[PDB]
Amino acid sequence: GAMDYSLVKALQTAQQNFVISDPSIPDNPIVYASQGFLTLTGYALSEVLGRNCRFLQGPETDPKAVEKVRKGLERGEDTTVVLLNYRKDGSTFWNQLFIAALRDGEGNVVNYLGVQCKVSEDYAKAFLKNEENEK
Ligand SMILES: Cc1cc2c(cc1C)N(C[C@H](O)[C@H](O)[C@H](O)COP(=O)(O)O)C1=NC(=O)NC(=O)[C@@H]1C2
Ligand SMILES: [Cl-]
Ligand SMILES: [Mg+2]
Repeated sequence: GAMDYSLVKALQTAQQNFVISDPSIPDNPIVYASQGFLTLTGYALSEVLGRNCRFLQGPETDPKAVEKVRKGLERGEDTTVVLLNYRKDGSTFWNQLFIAALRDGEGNVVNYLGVQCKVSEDYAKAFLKNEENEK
């Protein structure tokens, strides 16, 4: 299960926000979310489970950031982005996402792990300016 991964245990001991998805199920839904993620977003665990995490996006989310995530998942790459997300009540926050594939012995992706850090507007600006300059 989700909490059997050693890196998940490690993340828990530091009270990180994270989610685990299951890409063997159509549309790669969330199958575990940590307490910090639930508090940050305003959803109960049961409500999150079964949703693709794109449910945190909304009209002011930059589709270019979302496309970077999509392509990373498609190309088998680790990906790090900052993008605007939305809580259950519609309020917004900047979310720094760190996503990686969890693989079996043969390279098959068996789950994805995504860590989330709420970041300040100032930090998001500077991150995104750096990303842009570095393109
Ligand atoms: C393990 C994992 C963790 C996250 C996420 C995905 C995975 C697989 N995503 C990214 C979305 O679920 C999704 O991959 C992106 O929106 C790109 O796919 P698209 O919507 O098909 O373009 C998230 N998008 C978000 O906007 N907010 C988040 O908190 C999650 C973290
Ligand atoms: Cl996805
Ligand atoms: Mg559910």
